[PDB]
Amino acid sequence: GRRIQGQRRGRGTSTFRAPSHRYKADLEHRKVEDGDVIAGTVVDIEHDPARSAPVAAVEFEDGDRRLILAPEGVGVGDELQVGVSAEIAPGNTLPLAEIPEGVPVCNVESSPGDGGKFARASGVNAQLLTHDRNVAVVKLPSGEMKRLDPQCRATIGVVAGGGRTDKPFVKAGNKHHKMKARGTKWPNVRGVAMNAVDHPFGGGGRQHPGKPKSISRNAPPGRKVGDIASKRTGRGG
RNA sequence: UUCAAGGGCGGGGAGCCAUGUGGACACGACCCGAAUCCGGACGAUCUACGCAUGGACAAGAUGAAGCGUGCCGAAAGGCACGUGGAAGUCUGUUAGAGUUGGUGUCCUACAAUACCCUCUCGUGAUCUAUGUGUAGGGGUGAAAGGCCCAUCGAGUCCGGCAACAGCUGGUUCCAAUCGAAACAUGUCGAAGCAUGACCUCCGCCGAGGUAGUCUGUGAGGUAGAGCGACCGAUUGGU
RNA sequence: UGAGGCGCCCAAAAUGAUCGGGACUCAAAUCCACCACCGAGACCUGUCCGUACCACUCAUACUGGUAAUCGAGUAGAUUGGCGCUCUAAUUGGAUGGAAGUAGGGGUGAAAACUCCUAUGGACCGAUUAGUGACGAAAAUCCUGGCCAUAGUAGCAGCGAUAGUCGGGUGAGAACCCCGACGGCCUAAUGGAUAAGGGUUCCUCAGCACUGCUGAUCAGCUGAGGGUUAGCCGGUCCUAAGUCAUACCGCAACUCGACUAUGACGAAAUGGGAAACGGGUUAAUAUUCCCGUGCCACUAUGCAGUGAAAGUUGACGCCCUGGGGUCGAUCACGCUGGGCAUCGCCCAGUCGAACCGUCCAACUCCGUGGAAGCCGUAAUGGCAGGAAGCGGACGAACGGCGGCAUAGGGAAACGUGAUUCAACCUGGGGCCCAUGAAAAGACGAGCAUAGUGUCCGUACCGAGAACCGACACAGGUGUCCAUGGCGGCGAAAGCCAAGGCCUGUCGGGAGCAACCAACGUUAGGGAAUUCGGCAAGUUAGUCCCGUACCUUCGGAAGAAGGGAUGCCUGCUCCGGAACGGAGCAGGUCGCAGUGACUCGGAAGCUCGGACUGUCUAGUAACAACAUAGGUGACCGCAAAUCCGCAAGGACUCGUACGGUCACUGAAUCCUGCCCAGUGCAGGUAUCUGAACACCUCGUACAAGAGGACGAAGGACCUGUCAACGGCGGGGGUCUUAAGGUAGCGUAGUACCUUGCCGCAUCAGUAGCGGCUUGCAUGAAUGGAUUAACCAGAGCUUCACUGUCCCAACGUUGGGCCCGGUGAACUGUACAUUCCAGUGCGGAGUCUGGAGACACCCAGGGGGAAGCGAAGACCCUAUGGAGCUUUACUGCAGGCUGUCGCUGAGGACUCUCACUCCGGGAGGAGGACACCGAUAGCCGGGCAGUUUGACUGGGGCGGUACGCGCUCGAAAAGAUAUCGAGCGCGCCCUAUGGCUAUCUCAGCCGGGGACCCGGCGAAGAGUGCAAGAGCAAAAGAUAGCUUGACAGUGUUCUUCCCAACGAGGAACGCUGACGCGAAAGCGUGGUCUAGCGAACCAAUUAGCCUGCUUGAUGCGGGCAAUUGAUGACAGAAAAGCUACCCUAGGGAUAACAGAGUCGUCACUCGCAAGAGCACAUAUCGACCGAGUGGCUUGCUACCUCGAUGUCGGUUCCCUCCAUCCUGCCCGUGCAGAAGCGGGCAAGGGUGAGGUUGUUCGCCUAUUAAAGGAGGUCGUGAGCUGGGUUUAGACCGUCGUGAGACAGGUCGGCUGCUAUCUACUGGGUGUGUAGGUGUCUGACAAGAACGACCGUAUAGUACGAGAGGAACUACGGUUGGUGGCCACUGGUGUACCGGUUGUUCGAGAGAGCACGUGCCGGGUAGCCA
Ligand SMILES: NC[C@H](Cl)[C@@H](O)c1cnc(N)[nH]1
Ligand SMILES: [Cl-]
Ligand SMILES: [Cl-]
Ligand SMILES: [Cl-]
Ligand SMILES: [Cl-]
Ligand SMILES: [K+]
Ligand SMILES: [Mg+2]
Ligand SMILES: [Mg+2]
Ligand SMILES: [Mg+2]
Ligand SMILES: [Mg+2]
Ligand SMILES: [Mg+2]
Ligand SMILES: [Mg+2]
Ligand SMILES: [Mg+2]
Ligand SMILES: [Mg+2]
Ligand SMILES: [Mg+2]
Ligand SMILES: [Mg+2]
Ligand SMILES: [Mg+2]
Ligand SMILES: [Mg+2]
Ligand SMILES: [Mg+2]
Ligand SMILES: [Mg+2]
Ligand SMILES: [Mg+2]
Ligand SMILES: [Mg+2]
Ligand SMILES: [Mg+2]
Ligand SMILES: [Mg+2]
Ligand SMILES: [Mg+2]
Ligand SMILES: [Mg+2]
Ligand SMILES: [Mg+2]
Ligand SMILES: [Mg+2]
Ligand SMILES: [Mg+2]
Ligand SMILES: [Mg+2]
Ligand SMILES: [Mg+2]
Ligand SMILES: [Mg+2]
Ligand SMILES: [Mg+2]
Ligand SMILES: [Mg+2]
Ligand SMILES: [Mg+2]
Ligand SMILES: [Mg+2]
Ligand SMILES: [Mg+2]
Ligand SMILES: [Mg+2]
Ligand SMILES: [Mg+2]
Ligand SMILES: [Mg+2]
Ligand SMILES: [Mg+2]
Ligand SMILES: [Mg+2]
Ligand SMILES: [Mg+2]
Ligand SMILES: [Mg+2]
Ligand SMILES: [Mg+2]
Ligand SMILES: [Mg+2]
Ligand SMILES: [Mg+2]
Ligand SMILES: [Mg+2]
Ligand SMILES: [Mg+2]
Ligand SMILES: [Mg+2]
Ligand SMILES: [Mg+2]
Ligand SMILES: [Mg+2]
Ligand SMILES: [Mg+2]
Ligand SMILES: [Mg+2]
Ligand SMILES: [Mg+2]
Ligand SMILES: [Mg+2]
Ligand SMILES: [Mg+2]
Ligand SMILES: [Mg+2]
Ligand SMILES: [Mg+2]
Ligand SMILES: [Mg+2]
Ligand SMILES: [Mg+2]
Ligand SMILES: [Mg+2]
Ligand SMILES: [Mg+2]
Ligand SMILES: [Mg+2]
Ligand SMILES: [Mg+2]
Ligand SMILES: [Mg+2]
Ligand SMILES: [Mg+2]
Ligand SMILES: [Mg+2]
Ligand SMILES: [Mg+2]
Ligand SMILES: [Mg+2]
Ligand SMILES: [Mg+2]
Ligand SMILES: [Mg+2]
Ligand SMILES: [Mg+2]
Ligand SMILES: [Mg+2]
Ligand SMILES: [Mg+2]
Ligand SMILES: [Mg+2]
Ligand SMILES: [Mg+2]
Ligand code: NA
Ligand code: NA
Ligand code: NA
Ligand code: NA
Ligand code: NA
Ligand code: NA
Ligand code: NA
Ligand code: NA
Ligand code: NA
Ligand code: NA
Ligand code: NA
Ligand code: NA
Ligand code: NA
Ligand code: NA
Ligand code: NA
Ligand code: NA
Ligand code: NA
Ligand code: NA
Ligand code: NA
Ligand code: NA
Ligand code: NA
Ligand code: NA
Ligand code: NA
Ligand code: NA
Ligand code: NA
Ligand code: NA
Ligand code: NA
Ligand code: NA
Ligand code: NA
Ligand code: NA
Ligand code: NA
Ligand code: NA
Ligand code: NA
Repeated sequence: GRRIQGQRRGRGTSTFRAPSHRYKADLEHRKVEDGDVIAGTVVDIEHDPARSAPVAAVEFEDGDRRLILAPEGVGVGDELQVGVSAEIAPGNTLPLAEIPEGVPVCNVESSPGDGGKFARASGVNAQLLTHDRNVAVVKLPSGEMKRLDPQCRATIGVVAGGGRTDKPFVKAGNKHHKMKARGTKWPNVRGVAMNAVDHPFGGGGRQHPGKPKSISRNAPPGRKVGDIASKRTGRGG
């Protein structure tokens, strides 16, 4: 047979890459010596081509000009602060330790100082639940309880652009334009619509998969397709 | 080998070398003949998909939201007219792109995919130039096994290479003698082999031989016949 | 009355009859005898040759002899010889002419040798012994040359049909030049360029080459010449991205990812310092020249201390206002031209870069002070301050002044305006889409001077300069989109400017047939056809008006109805237009969107929701995509994926993510099943590898066992919007459940043209209903559904040459002439036709018939025409792509163990190692990673296998190893998918010996038992069948283990006749059993019951292992057991319609051929019925046949191809006759029939469903017969069906994929050499002429059929009803001819009229070969 589409992807050819050269900024938390004296003013609100959501242009006291993962409720003129003794309001960034429980937070770090990893897409937010000297339980948007280092910095508020998924693309053209700004090959041809040579589900005189769709985790690339290690399938039960 | 017996192999000196020649096996193996498989290279001037930077789309039609004015109403709002100018929107040989029917013309062509009429799209998932990326069990693919320079169910070039075939074709001077087998046994064997039958040639042996007939001593159950002779069929009558 | 001979009836086939033909009758037939002849290479005979043998001989040299008992031959074995090359030895020829070549003479059976003449002009032989790239008719053989083809095809076809008359030059002119007339091109056939080409550019001189003809011309040939830059490009900058170096990897590199650095990366078309005007050359030109201007740098001088913040470069899509130049147009003036019925029409009326100046818009400031005003095309603005007023900043490639008594013009050398490309400047809207960067510039003055190198620059830029082998009808980017009329228009049509007559061969025929494009056709109007394919109809604009349905958008231009020009005078909107909307009156035509441009409309059903995608080159579709729905994986040191590694994509991303899949808009919905399979989770117990550990073993080791036990598995649970399933039976069973909503004869329904209805004259169609559904059904998605569609089917109106049924015309060919000039094809011969024969499909064989030769044109009957080593089918121990629970392996994932790896069966720590963090430092941490190994999963990938037999192959079967009877032809041998049927064991006795004994069955006496008799065998003997057996081979009893060990002979296996294992018969040696003994026992009475090498285990003795001894553990001689049943032994599954190759007519489909069971038809007998009556009519059983249409069988012909079914068109035939003519019978009154005979002249038609043939149906008819010609007819047509590649549905399958199921789409090559015929000529023969005839023969259907009237309301008949002979009139079909008449044509002609151009008028051109409309002569036609 020939290599399946999932294998072509790995090669990182043009068709599969993201238009990085068009992307604006690698939104990461600032590196403050300590103290927390660092603050800045929201100079503008831009569209982030990589996340289909707003990103705030900020200018810091030390001259530094950098874009940022803007949560909802931030506008031009607003003063944002970053540091251990930063104020407890939307747009400000401080370790989960200095953050009062029950307060929605976004752009949470995994390892303190990594710049933020969790909850960064439109509308989402984590949820600081439990405190400690060692751990700070945070409920990620997927609903998982993530035990974290209290030193992990995070931003107060829900990520801006909420509700994006509510309106349907309606037409292929709209999907086309979105897809064109991501690292994804689109449209999608169904495996069952290909030839035996092209995909494990290909072939036949009619369209249906050969074997059952649920594939073992141990399956090799070229075969791992369909329902990957499904714990169950369907809706009933 | 063997208590034993019986068997196997060997034994009363002919070889070695050379030259010519018959035949066998390995090798290209009398010659040509095809689809492969493998290696290293050369191709994205075609084309597929992506990217960068540019360019293109007469004219008309329909008239979304929003806004306005007016009437009605306590309000909510509603109705009318106007404004507005949305759309993978419509008409359109604008440019440009595509390719449905004619199964027309052509079919040693104008052309190794052409001509004419017809037909579809024509502000978008649009078309297009140039630059640029992806390379061969690998790309690319809105998927047809499509496309990757007239080459694709695995490109092209050279090499491995004089690939192998039990399959088709061909294998060049004269004469004299003998003269088949198209069968048997085994065979992944039945389009092939080996071993026999049969053809030929050579050396050896040394007096018989037997294609015909008659007679003698034997073998035999086919034709025919018959079945109160077995066997099994198969009519009727007192 | 019996028998015999010969004949007769029975007796039907397709191009032209036959005994080979003629033809034959007291035979030239037949039968019985006879006589004589002809007739082979046989037989006889003369001579010769070869071969064999004999005598003589050294001899195979001579000579003599023998052959009645020698003389054919494919494959093949054997042997003597001819010829070629070069070597050697011996020996010769040649300039007094070698070799070769051409023609000719002689020898040899022959290969071949040799001579003569001519040519040639320098080499050439012989004998012997050697040598070898040593002998050709063939291979779709190779290379070269050449003939026919043939003076043939092409040099016509394209919406660009282009020329003509004069003249010039010249040896020569249709096409080279000049003038005129006439045309063509308008986003191109014009102008400027990119790539690419590369000198093609210009000049001179030429024509051997090239140029579709010619050429004096040329992109050709030769020689010269030609490209000038500070201000156009490059150059510089950076883009997607590329490379180089370092680092790292790799066995290694010219390899490889990341991270650094550097460099590269844009000539039309990214960014960017600066040039305009005129002039000039044969050829350059923002480059040269004249004039004027500008930029950068540097130097000097003055100014300036500012100088880096910021601005710029610098940016998406849609709508839109304002500013505004060119252009165009309008008014008017001037200059020049044109026209001449008028007073119109055309051209010009010029003038840059640059310098200076002006400024709308936006932004802002002051003033002011709106509580409702301001403002816009629109949105909008405001007490947070609206209008107004003043002001700051601030635009054009624009205005204005200079530039400029510069330039340019023959001259005048204008002025206003409107609409306004360019250019400038604003406002609004959209994004699940956010629309480069860097260099540079600005910021930041002025004078004067100096410098400004290097590379490109010609020309083409395309129906001749590029790519496509070509001067190729193809392909190929940019700018000119503002030239006039027209009109909505960058549309058509017409015309400027500019270009061209080079989409480059001509001349001639009223110019025939035929073909390509096309115009028009009366009446009818889809009757055509698979199907309205093709064509046609409709059309522009305004007014009125508009259904079902609908997702409320749409449907919709629904449909339907009306209007439409010109002229005169006006109104309204607007600032106005040379803008738009209307009014009144007048008025012409057949026609006013007058041409051109320019929808045909309506309805039902199927499918996919829609726009979109696709098989470059037969599929555009229902297929892919899509939004939408759904499930799965993953918290990022992730899931998924790429790399060998170093590393990488996703990712400048983070669950509202992105990966992996299914379904495929909206709406209503989406049932039941977890047994199998998959995936996932759990798990007491069971199973589960290696290391380590324990035991045995070994002075060690191999090795054997044990304990512990991971993932995995067993087991359990979860899960179907996972793969998939949703029946049989009865009022449960397989295997989990047992089909719910819906839909249903479906693109799924075999039966099937289902039934009913609608519709039609008629409807395998279509729609609706029913529906038991061969074999519908829910995200393998079910149902429904508006809109959409080059998608499939059907209906109606309209339309029409699709048809009835064809005609005429137009243009280009075609035909003739000049010039140019191929190809395909060719074993040979060839004037054939009818029959026959033959490998069964002959121009060539056989018999006849016909046939004088050559040539022109034609349409293609035949050469199983030409073209392609058949795609179909089978075969090959062929190939490839694909699949899987085929075989074997390889990646990869999971898991244990070892190493890295450290301190203190569960736990702490830090110090390696990893990651985060700039770092301090944090997280993690002996784990992870990495290296190694083990177990599991593992078509992700690789190599392969997947047998043979066979009335082809497959399915089935096994005639694949064995035994018996028969087949089998009285020895032996003997085939078939031949007939009957068996064996793959069983038995410790069912073996062995001995003793005693005789059985089946029947009878008689007291189905057990006892007694007698008859009883050669029918019993019994393990199991087929055949055979053997009676004091036994059977029965009973007793005893016994010979079913023993060893080694042979012979036969068999395998006749003859080689071959293994196996088997048997018969010995010997040893040991035994039984018997008095002879003797019997080498298993079972005989013929079936069986298996090699390698390896293991097993039995007993011995041989043996590398200097040597001991021990362990090995190697071996002999034999037993373990299986290969495909049974003389491989370890082994499938699909291909995506296919590929080698071959086969060794083998299937189609056609032919044989057969004829089948089928069609007939006959013999005649039961029976027909009210009686076999035979008017019907007709069984049985029996005998004919045909070659069906079907089947066979495997002869072709696989280096004989093109399919159906249809069509055109021709001939058969008769078994449907009609028509003439007859016979009748259950014949008549009329109408029924049955039969002769008879093939003619006729046998039109339509509805269906691809159909067939068949069903309708209405007409005299009747609407059947069949043959390769199931006649594809070098004739068509292409609906079968049967390629795409796709769907049902069924089947794990799957690829399949189907003798359905469905949508899906290509039709060739220039005719021969032959054949239709027609036309030229010659020869008969043997200079003119005119007229004859008639051997040949062709015809030239005529076939019907209706009507009189006969006649007659004959006949109760009546109803109702004939004929004959005579007439017409119709239909066929045929031949003709055009007065009717009709068509009529691009002859005349008129009307639209647009445009020539100024108007007059008169004309174009609008495709007439713009359109109306009329239409001749001719040709129906
Ligand atoms: N294939 C098995 C062989 Cl032929 C075996 O039977 C045998 C017999 N003789 C042999 N030499 N080999
Ligand atoms: Cl998305
Ligand atoms: Cl000889
Ligand atoms: Cl240039
Ligand atoms: Cl505005
Ligand atoms: K064939
Ligand atoms: Mg990031
Ligand atoms: Mg992309
Ligand atoms: Mg899809
Ligand atoms: Mg497919
Ligand atoms: Mg596969
Ligand atoms: Mg499907
Ligand atoms: Mg499916
Ligand atoms: Mg390219
Ligand atoms: Mg409007
Ligand atoms: Mg559109
Ligand atoms: Mg259109
Ligand atoms: Mg490109
Ligand atoms: Mg396919
Ligand atoms: Mg010979
Ligand atoms: Mg001889
Ligand atoms: Mg007999
Ligand atoms: Mg002979
Ligand atoms: Mg000599
Ligand atoms: Mg030969
Ligand atoms: Mg010819
Ligand atoms: Mg013309
Ligand atoms: Mg030159
Ligand atoms: Mg020239
Ligand atoms: Mg000249
Ligand atoms: Mg550069
Ligand atoms: Mg540029
Ligand atoms: Mg020039
Ligand atoms: Mg030039
Ligand atoms: Mg030309
Ligand atoms: Mg007509
Ligand atoms: Mg019809
Ligand atoms: Mg018909
Ligand atoms: Mg049509
Ligand atoms: Mg007005
Ligand atoms: Mg249907
Ligand atoms: Mg569609
Ligand atoms: Mg195609
Ligand atoms: Mg299409
Ligand atoms: Mg097509
Ligand atoms: Mg689909
Ligand atoms: Mg989806
Ligand atoms: Mg989805
Ligand atoms: Mg029906
Ligand atoms: Mg379901
Ligand atoms: Mg072949
Ligand atoms: Mg096949
Ligand atoms: Mg294969
Ligand atoms: Mg790191
Ligand atoms: Mg495989
Ligand atoms: Mg191999
Ligand atoms: Mg076979
Ligand atoms: Mg015998
Ligand atoms: Mg015996
Ligand atoms: Mg073995
Ligand atoms: Mg054993
Ligand atoms: Mg065998
Ligand atoms: Mg055998
Ligand atoms: Mg083949
Ligand atoms: Mg045959
Ligand atoms: Mg033929
Ligand atoms: Mg007759
Ligand atoms: Mg006749
Ligand atoms: Mg036929
Ligand atoms: Mg016929
Ligand atoms: Mg034919
Ligand atoms: Mg044909
Ligand atoms: Mg032809
Ligand atoms: Mg067809
Ligand atoms: Mg069809
Ligand atoms: Mg079809
Ligand atoms: Mg004309
Ligand atoms: Na499939
Ligand atoms: Na191979
Ligand atoms: Na390319
Ligand atoms: Na509105
Ligand atoms: Na076309
Ligand atoms: Na390859
Ligand atoms: Na090779
Ligand atoms: Na081979
Ligand atoms: Na044979
Ligand atoms: Na054989
Ligand atoms: Na063979
Ligand atoms: Na004798
Ligand atoms: Na007999
Ligand atoms: Na011979
Ligand atoms: Na105009
Ligand atoms: Na010419
Ligand atoms: Na569209
Ligand atoms: Na289950
Ligand atoms: Na299950
Ligand atoms: Na089902
Ligand atoms: Na479409
Ligand atoms: Na016509
Ligand atoms: Na012909
Ligand atoms: Na293949
Ligand atoms: Na096999
Ligand atoms: Na034997
Ligand atoms: Na017959
Ligand atoms: Na042939
Ligand atoms: Na036909
Ligand atoms: Na007749
Ligand atoms: Na035929
Ligand atoms: Na046909
Ligand atoms: Na054809």
